[PDB]
Amino acid sequence: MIKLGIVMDPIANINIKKDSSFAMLLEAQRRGYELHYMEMGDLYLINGEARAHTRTLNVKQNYEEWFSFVGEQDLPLADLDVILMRKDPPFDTEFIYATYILERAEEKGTLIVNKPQSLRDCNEKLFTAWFSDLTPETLVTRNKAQLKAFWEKHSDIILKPLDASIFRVKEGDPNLGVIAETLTEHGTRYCMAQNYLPAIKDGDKRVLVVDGEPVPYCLARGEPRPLTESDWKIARQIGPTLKEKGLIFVGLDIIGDRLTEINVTSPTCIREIEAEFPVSITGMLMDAIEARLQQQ
Amino acid sequence: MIKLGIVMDPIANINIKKDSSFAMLLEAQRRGYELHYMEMGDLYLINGEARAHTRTLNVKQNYEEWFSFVGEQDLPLADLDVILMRKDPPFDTEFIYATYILERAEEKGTLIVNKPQSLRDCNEKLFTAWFSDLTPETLVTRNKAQLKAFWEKHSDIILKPLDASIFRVKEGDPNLGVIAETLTEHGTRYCMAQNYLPAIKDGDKRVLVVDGEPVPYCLARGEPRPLTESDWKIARQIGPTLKEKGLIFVGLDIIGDRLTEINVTSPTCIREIEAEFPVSITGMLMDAIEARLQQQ
Amino acid sequence: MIKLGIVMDPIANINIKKDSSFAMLLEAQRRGYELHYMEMGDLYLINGEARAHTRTLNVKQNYEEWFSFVGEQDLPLADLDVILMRKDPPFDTEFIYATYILERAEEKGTLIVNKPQSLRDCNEKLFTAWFSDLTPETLVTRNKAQLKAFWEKHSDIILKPLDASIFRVKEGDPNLGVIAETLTEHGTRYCMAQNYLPAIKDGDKRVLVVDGEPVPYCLARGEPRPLTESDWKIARQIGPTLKEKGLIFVGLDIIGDRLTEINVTSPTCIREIEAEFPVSITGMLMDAIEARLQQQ
Amino acid sequence: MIKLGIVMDPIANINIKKDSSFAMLLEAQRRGYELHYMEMGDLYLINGEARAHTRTLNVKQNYEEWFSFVGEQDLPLADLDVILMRKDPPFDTEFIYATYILERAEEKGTLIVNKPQSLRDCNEKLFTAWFSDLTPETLVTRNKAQLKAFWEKHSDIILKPLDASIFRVKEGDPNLGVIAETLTEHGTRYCMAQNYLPAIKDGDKRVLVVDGEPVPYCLARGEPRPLTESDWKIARQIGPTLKEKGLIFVGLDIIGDRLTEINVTSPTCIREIEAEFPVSITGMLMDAIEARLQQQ
Repeated sequence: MIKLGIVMDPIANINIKKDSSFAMLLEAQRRGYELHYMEMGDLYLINGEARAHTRTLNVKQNYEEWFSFVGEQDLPLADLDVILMRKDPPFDTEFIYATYILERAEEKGTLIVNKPQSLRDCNEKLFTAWFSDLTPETLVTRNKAQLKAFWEKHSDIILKPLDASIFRVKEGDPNLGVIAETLTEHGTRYCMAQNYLPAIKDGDKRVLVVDGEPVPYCLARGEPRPLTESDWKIARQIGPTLKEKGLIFVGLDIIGDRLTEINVTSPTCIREIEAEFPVSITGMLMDAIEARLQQQ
Repeated sequence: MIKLGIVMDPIANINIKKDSSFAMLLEAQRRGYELHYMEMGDLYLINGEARAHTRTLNVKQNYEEWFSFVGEQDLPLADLDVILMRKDPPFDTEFIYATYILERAEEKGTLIVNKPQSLRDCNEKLFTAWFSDLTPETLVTRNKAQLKAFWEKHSDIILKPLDASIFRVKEGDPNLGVIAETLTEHGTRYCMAQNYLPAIKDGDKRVLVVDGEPVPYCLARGEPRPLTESDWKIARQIGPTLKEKGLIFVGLDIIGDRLTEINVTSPTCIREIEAEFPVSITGMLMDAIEARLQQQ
Repeated sequence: MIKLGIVMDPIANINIKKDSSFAMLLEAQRRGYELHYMEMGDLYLINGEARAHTRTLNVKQNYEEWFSFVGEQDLPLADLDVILMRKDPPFDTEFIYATYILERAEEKGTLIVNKPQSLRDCNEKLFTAWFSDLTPETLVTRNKAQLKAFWEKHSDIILKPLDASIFRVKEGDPNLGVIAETLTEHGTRYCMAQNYLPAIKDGDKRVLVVDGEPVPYCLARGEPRPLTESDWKIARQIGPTLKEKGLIFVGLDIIGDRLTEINVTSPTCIREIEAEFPVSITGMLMDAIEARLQQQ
Repeated sequence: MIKLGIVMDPIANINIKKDSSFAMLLEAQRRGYELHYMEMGDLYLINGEARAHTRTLNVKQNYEEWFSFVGEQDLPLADLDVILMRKDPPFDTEFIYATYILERAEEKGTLIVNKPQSLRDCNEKLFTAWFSDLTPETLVTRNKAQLKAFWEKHSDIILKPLDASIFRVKEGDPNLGVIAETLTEHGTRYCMAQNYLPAIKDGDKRVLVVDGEPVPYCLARGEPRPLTESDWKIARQIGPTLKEKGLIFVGLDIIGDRLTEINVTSPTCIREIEAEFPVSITGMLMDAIEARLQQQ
C-alpha cells in the first residue's frame, strides 16, 4: 500500500468538524494507505539522512476520540511514499529548516506535498509579485514615506505584515504613522500595502487548485459558490505554474477579480465546500498524488 | 561601463583595513565601474517591479573619509548590470524577503552575486547535509534525548545554534541538559551537534572559491597558507555544485580534512590572504562577473 | 464569612496531587470561606479603582473534576477580604503592573498575600543582597571580565539568569565565555554568579515561613526533614523582616548553611511536607490571615 | 566638594543643545562638584555591596568635544554623595534591577535622585491611578471587549502601550480590533485607554516640579509659557506626594486641565524653558540636592 506521512500541528488540538488535514487523513485511510503521524520536533537529520520518529495513526470521526496511535517507530523518511507538509504559518526560519529535511527525503524518492524548494520560493504574500496583472496595487517597503505616498495616491489602503492583522487606512485616518511604525518596527522590517478592494463586501473567495486544476466550487468568506467566470480566469492563469512548481494543493484568495494571496502551506475550506456540493476534494488530491507516484 | 550595485550593512561602520566588501568596491572602481550603494531598507517592490533608492558611490583608502556619495536616485534594479548581495548574517526572514526582491531584478537580466534562489536553498550550516562524505558526524534535532545520545557515542561534541555561540561538551561536562535546553528553546528550535575536531588547534581554515575555482592560498584562523592536498580535494568536490548553483563567491570553513560550514552570504578574508601572497582575489571575482555578463 | 480571592495560572492545568495553591483553596473552603477565582487577564483598573471579573469557585479532590464555577461577576476588588497572589514566575513587567492593581484594592482595606510593594522590593534572587551574611559569594554583573575573575578566584561557580537554567562552571570548563555571552545577552543584561556549594549533594532544602514563623519541617530536594539547627538559625534571622514587610507566606531555599533564594511569589512543597508530618501548613496560613484581618 | 555620579545612556550620543542631563552636569561642574560618569553596565553588586566602575568626567559646551574622561576607577557607590539616575525608558526589568543596586548605596548614605523604591512604586503611566480626580477617563485592561465598550461610551479614545505609539480611535475607525489585538498581544499584555482630549490642539504642556515646588514656566509642546491657574492647581496637588516619596525632579504632562502622565525617570525641557525665561532649573535642582544633603 501507500505509506503516507503527515507533518502537522498537534492532532489532539484540531476541530475535526472543519479541519482539512483530518479530512485528508480519513480519505487516505478509506483508500487503505498506512498513515504515519509526525510533528516538527520529530524530524531530524543525521549525517545528511532525513529521519523521523513516527507514530502509526488511526483516525475516525468520533468527537470524543478521533485518532489513536497503534505503533511507534524511528525510520528514514525515504521509506514513506508521500509526506503531506501541513504545518501552519508562520513561515519562519524553523519552517525553512524543516523544508531542507523534507528535501533530503525527496532526493531519495519521497513525494512531498507541497514541494520543499517551492515552499521556499513561493511566499504566500510575495509570490503575487509574479502575477501583477492579477493583483491589486501592491507596495512592499520598510519606508514610512513610501507608505504615506501610496496612501495619498490611493486614499484607502490595506496594511498587512508579511508574517489577521490588517489595518485599513481610509481617508482621514489619524494613525498612518503609528501603523507604519508598528508594522515596519521602526523601519527595520518590510511590510505590504495594497489598495483596498470594496468588492470584499461581496466575499473573500477561497478557490482550491489540485495539481493545477481548479476545484469548480469555492467558498466566499462562509458561503460555497460555483466559480465565476473571472474566478476561472485567475485560476487558469496561475494553475500551470503551480503544477510545474510541484505546488500540488494550493488555496488562492480572490476578492472580486483580484488575486490577493496564494496559500501553499496549509490551505483549508475542504469540509465547507464538500458539504454543500457533490465534489470530493480529498479524492481529487489522492488521485493526483497517486498519479504523481506512478509518473516516476 | 558596468553599473555595479551593492547591498550591504552601513558603510559608515566598516573597518576598511579588513573589510572584503570594501576591497571589492575599490577593485570595481579601479576598473571604471559605476558603483551604486544601497542598504536593505532601500529596496522595495511596486507592482512586481524591483526598485531601489541608490546613492552613486565613491570610495578611497582614507581612514578619515573612505566613501562619499556623489548622487542619489530611485531606479529599477534591472538597470544595474550586477548587484553584489553582501548583507551579513543572520539568515532571517527579512534576508529571505530581500532575496525575492533581488530575484525580480534577476528575471529582468541583472546578475546577482550570489544567486537569490541558491541563497534560500543553501543554508550555511545545513547545506553540508549534501556533502556528508566531507563533514564530521552531524546531528540536527530539537530533542535533548538525541543530543544526549550523540554525546554518549562521541564523548566530546560541539553544539551550535543554526542562527560565535559554540558550546564544547566534553566528557564530564555538567551542563548538557541546560545547553540543549538553551539552544533548542526547550525543544522548540532545531540545533546542530557535530563531533569535536582536535585538528582545530592546527587551524580553522578559510578557503575562498571564485566561480567554482579555489583561490590557491587560504587563511588558517590568522595565518595565510597554500592549500594543502586535502584542501584542494574538498574544494574540487564542492566547486562544480557552487558554479552551477550560481554561488559565485563562496567561503568554505575547513578543520583538518573536514568541511564544517559553507559561507554564501558575505565571505571574507580577502585582505589577509592578499597582503601576504601574490593573488588578487577581487580581480578574480570581477573577471568572473564580467565573464558571466558576456555569457548571456 | 471571609471572601477569599486568588489570582493564579489556569486552574484547569494544575496537578492537584502536588499543587500548593489548590491545597490552600481546600483549607479555605473547609473553613467556609467564599472563594473567588481569577487570572491576570481578569484584573483591570477603571479611573483608579481596581476591579475584576471573578468566578465563584468550588474545589474538591477529584482527579476528573477538581473545580467548578458556580457563579460569575464583576466586582471591585475592595469587596474581597483577602486576595492570594499566586501567579507563577517570571517576575516581569506584567507581574509588576498587576501589583499596582492589587495595591489599589489594598488601599481600600483588602489584605494581599503577599504585600504588593514588597513583591516589587523583594526580588527572589536579589533580595539576598540584604542578608549577605547568610549567602554564598554572590556577584551580579553584565561584564564578562568580572565573571571570568570571580571564576578564577573560586574555581567552581554557578551562573544563573535573574529571570532552572543553572550553569556550573568548574575548573577546566571551555565555555565560560559563551555562557557569559548567553546569560548577559552580550553584555546587555545583568546575571548572577555564586560559588558552587557541594552541600547540594546533601539537599536543596525548602523551608516555609508563615508570617515570620518557620514551619518546623522542610523538604530537602524530595525528602521531608525536621529543620536542623542551622536551618532554624537562617529562618529566625530573616523571619522578622518578612513579617514586617507583609511577606506572609515565603519559601527560603537553603543549601547546607547558606541561603540561596527567597521565594515570595508562589512558594510550594506544602503537600510533600504535610503528608509525612503532623503539620497543617494551610491551617497555619489561614490562622495568620484571619489574625491579620482582625488586627485592623 | 560634592561627588556627583550620573547613570545615563551614552554621553557620546546626546545632543548637547537640548539634553537636560548635560545641562545638569554643566551646573554641577560650575558649582565645583566632582563628577563621576557611569552607564548601566558599570554597576554591579558583590556580596550585597553596590559598586561601579566610574570615569571622572569633564564637560563643556563644545559641539566637537563636549566631554572627556580624566580618570577611571572602581569604587563603592557609597563613596558618592549623590547619584542622578538619568536612564531613559523603557521601564523594564533591567531598570528595576539597577534600582536595587542604587538602593544598596542609598542605605549606606548616598542620595539617589529619584528615590529607587519610588521609581518602582510610581509607574509613569499607572501612577495617575492615585490622582483620578485630575486625570481623563482611564481604563487599563487586557480585554478587547472592555476596550470596545469604553470606545462605545466615549466615541473618541487614545490607546497606548504601557511600555510614542498612541492610536486615536475616533468614531468610524475600522481598526479597534486589530489595534486592541496589537497592544494587548492577543490579550496577554495590559494596555491603557483614555478619552481623547481636544485641548491637545492648544498644547501638551510639560511642567517641571523640583522637590515638590513647580517651576513657574512650562513648555507647551514647542512654546515656553507661564503656568496657568489650572497648571498651578494640578502641580500643587501632586507636589507634596512627590516630595515625600523622594521624587525630587519630576515632569508632569498636562493637556488642558487634565494630568496625563508623570515622568520620574528622565524628565526633560530644561533648555527650552531656560532660554526664553529668567529661571535656572538646574540651579533649583542643585539647591534642592544640597538641601537634602545637609538635612541628614
